[PDB]
Amino acid sequence: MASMERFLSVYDEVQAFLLDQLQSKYEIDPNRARYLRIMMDTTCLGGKYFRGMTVVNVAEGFLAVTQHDEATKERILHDACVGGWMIEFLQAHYLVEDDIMDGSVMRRGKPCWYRFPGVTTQCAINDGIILKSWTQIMAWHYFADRPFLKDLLCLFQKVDYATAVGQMYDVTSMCDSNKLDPEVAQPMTTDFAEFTPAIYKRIVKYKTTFYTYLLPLVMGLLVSEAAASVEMNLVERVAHLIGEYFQVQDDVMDCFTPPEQLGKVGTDIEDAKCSWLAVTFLGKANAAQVAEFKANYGEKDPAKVAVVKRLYSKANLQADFAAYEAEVVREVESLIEQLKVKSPTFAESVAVVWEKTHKR
Amino acid sequence: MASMERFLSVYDEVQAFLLDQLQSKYEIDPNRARYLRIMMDTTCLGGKYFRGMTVVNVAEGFLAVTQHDEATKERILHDACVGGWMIEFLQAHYLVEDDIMDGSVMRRGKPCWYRFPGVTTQCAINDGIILKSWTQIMAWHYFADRPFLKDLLCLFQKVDYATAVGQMYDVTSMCDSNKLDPEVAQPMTTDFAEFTPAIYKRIVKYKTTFYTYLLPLVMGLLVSEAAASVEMNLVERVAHLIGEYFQVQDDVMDCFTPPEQLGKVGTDIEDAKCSWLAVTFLGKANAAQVAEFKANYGEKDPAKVAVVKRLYSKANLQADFAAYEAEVVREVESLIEQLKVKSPTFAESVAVVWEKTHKR
Ligand SMILES: Nc1ccccc1Nc1nc2ccccc2[nH]1
Ligand SMILES: Nc1ccccc1Nc1nc2ccccc2[nH]1
Ligand SMILES: [Zn+2]
Ligand SMILES: [Zn+2]
Repeated sequence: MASMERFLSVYDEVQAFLLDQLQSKYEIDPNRARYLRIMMDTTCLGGKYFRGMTVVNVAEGFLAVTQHDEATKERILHDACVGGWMIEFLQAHYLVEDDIMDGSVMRRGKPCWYRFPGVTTQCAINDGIILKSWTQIMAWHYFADRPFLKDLLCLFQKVDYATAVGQMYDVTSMCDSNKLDPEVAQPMTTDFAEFTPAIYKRIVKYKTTFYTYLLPLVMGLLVSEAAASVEMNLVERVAHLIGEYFQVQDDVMDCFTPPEQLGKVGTDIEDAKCSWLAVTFLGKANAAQVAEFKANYGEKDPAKVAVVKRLYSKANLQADFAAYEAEVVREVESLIEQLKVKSPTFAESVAVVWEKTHKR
Repeated sequence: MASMERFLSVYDEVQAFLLDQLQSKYEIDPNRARYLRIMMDTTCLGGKYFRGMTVVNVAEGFLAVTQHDEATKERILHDACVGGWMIEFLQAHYLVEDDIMDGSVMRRGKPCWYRFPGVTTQCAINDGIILKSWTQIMAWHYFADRPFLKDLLCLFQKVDYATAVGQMYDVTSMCDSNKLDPEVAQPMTTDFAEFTPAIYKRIVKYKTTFYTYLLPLVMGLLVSEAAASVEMNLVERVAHLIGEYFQVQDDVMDCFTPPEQLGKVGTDIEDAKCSWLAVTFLGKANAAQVAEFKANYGEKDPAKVAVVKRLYSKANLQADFAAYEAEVVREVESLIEQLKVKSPTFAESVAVVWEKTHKR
């Protein structure tokens, strides 16, 4: 059975389990069970399942080189699928809440969940909470007697927290650190002094790389009982690297991918986000180019957004992006080679992850 | 050392631990560490610590009758305090998010966290997320080698989920179940057919009783390694009972306690909440009284709110409340007596819980 089919079948399984448990133990009625079923489908399905499928792909790699009974192989695959869905649901939580936080309009070519007529923000904040609770309900149900449950929960926990810290880094990224104060309304930075590579790196590392790369990779290792096939420091480094590159890609696409292929009208410029484009532009701009960026960035006026987009195109950031990508390729290949010392199999799963990231 | 002092000292300890860990492992800067420190203080401190202190009180009861080394007594108390704070932080999460969900204005005589000038909803949704993540960071750090950690996490998890299900029961309580649909904007009920005791009971049981009574009681038992001193079905029943009574009390206070003692201007009438007042009024009203309730409930117009408050006073709900309270006293005393069979000590902790609830 192909990996995708198996992963989707487990969705249906987990969904049925969660809805049936709500009826048998949480006194739910059928209409609310329905609403929740539709919330789950709308918020968790539709993407490429890159995260959840990474878990499955890492486990498939170990299965190919490890002696197991058939029933054991099926168990391990089922665990990987469940683990995968945990990470997908974790994502779904973050996306629902982030869309609300940011007043976003669309996500994947459909309206953000909170904008559905019969949802609203008052329900959507809670639906997002439920999404994350379901990760834990799944884990405790499917993984209760598993040797890895402790390590899996502890890692999951740390990643979730990292992700929320990262969200804070991100939503504050256009404030001046020295002025942050719950008592005082926050002005946008005027100097852009904190739009640096180190700062940008910190935002992306927490907000995306831990849940998008490190969690799927390590979860594949845990459900495989293979975390001692690998050097964990290397897993982190490669995760953080490919993860930053995934986010530079999304930053570039926010600005330049037309909205039909992006699945939304990007608003990083209007929102004054600390993007790779902005940091890189500021790292090469002359005094006049800086001054004009400052007059136009972080304002809703489309004329001003167009001045920023012009500045970017004429600063030839395409070239900086090629250089960035070349350096990431060097470093990723290097880390893969290092991974081969203790696990050729895991190194190859990491190669596959890199390839899928490179080609999206 | 008195229980309150010990509980507050552990706050400072846990806070220092969380902030120091953010700096050493999450690359935080001092200004964000500050912001988070102030968020934690503002959202977690200021109440009566009823929940967290219940954990401590249950553990103190077992300490008085169980032979332990001094260092073991101190460990158990420290665990209870940490466990207590978990539940307080869980509360703080729910309060931040609920205030946002509901567009609430005040909480405990201060502005809701999201309304602080330098917070805003975009940050506050995430700060609430962080609040809940901290419960898990505390547990894993202080409880990593404890025999009860598995049971404690699993219970915590189930209670959190119950609480989020309850929130959904509550925010939907003025819709007609048969019309819930994410695709269709939700009309307020016109018949009030779902304003019944059973339905009301379901809302309160999930939204409040699990995190306010069941969690503190059971967590005291777990950090005491005493869950086999008790009949768990009885703990649940007593929790659900005293818990419903706590919420009837809050419902009555929403309507009739003046805003300076309540700490906010209650808006259950404007919000069309399924309150004990509304259910009870509907259970005794004549046709004309029902018709007038329906013309006035769930509307912001203060004239209309005043008609609802008049209907309530003139329906002499004071008497229904006395009867309700008398029946809860019968049932609570009964369950305490049953609890005495296996644990006189735990029965007494439950007696103390009841007394504090009765007198607030
Ligand atoms: N990572 C990052 C993110 C945002 C802005 C700057 C950087 N740092 C960086 N170092 C490089 C070394 C060679 C090529 C490109 C490079 N980019
Ligand atoms: N619990 C509840 C909540 C909201 C509305 C009704 C009720 N049920 C009920 N049964 C009683 C038996 C004697 C006295 C009062 C009573 N209330
Ligand atoms: Zn965002
Ligand atoms: Zn509420």
